[PDB]
Amino acid sequence: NKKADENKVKGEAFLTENKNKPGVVVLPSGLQYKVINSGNGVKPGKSDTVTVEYTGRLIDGTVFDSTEKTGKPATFQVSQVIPGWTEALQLMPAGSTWEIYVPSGLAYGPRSVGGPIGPNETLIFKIHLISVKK
Ligand SMILES: O=C1[C@@H]2CCC[C@H]([C@@H](CO)CN1Cc1ccccn1)N2S(=O)(=O)c1cc(Cl)cc(Cl)c1
Ligand code: NA
Ligand code: NA
Ligand code: NA
Repeated sequence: NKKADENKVKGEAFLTENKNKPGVVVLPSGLQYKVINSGNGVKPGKSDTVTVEYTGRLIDGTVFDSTEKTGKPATFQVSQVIPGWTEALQLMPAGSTWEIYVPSGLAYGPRSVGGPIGPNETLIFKIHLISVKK
């Protein structure tokens, strides 16, 4: 499928370029992140709930979801989101804003038929962790 190949090529090229940039931390899983603003709060565990502000975009800059201008943050259980978020959240002190770069395998994978997120899409998120509930 043409889109699956295109998205894989673009994502791999992005991650390969981004890993060299100052402030980009590359984890063993392949998840990448960059600290935008450091917070001093607790880090959530895998069973915790979090309140967050966030924006998700594709490599070409297209925003596909955001809490911005909605008037409310979003709430998630740490383990009930995509793996890249589950992993990233557990490293984030409350109060922090990070940009995370999620390889498609830690997001929706290669059979993501279509919709907002098609196959082999590497996803980029700005995540402001507001609070953690144990
Ligand atoms: O795991 C998630 C991730 C990470 C947390 C923020 C959002 C939530 C918004 O509810 C969606 N999920 C879980 C989810 C639930 C149902 C279907 C697909 N993904 N997403 S997302 O990647 O921005 C996203 C947002 C939207 Cl509108 C559609 C999709 Cl398919 C994915
Ligand atoms: Na693409
Ligand atoms: Na707002
Ligand atoms: Na912050």
